[PDB]
Amino acid sequence: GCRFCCNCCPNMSGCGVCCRF
Repeated sequence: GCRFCCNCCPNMSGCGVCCRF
């Protein structure tokens, strides 16, 4: 159960996997 996000950490100019909502 995870979702793609484009603002989790100030070290990636794109999107990553997010599991906290």
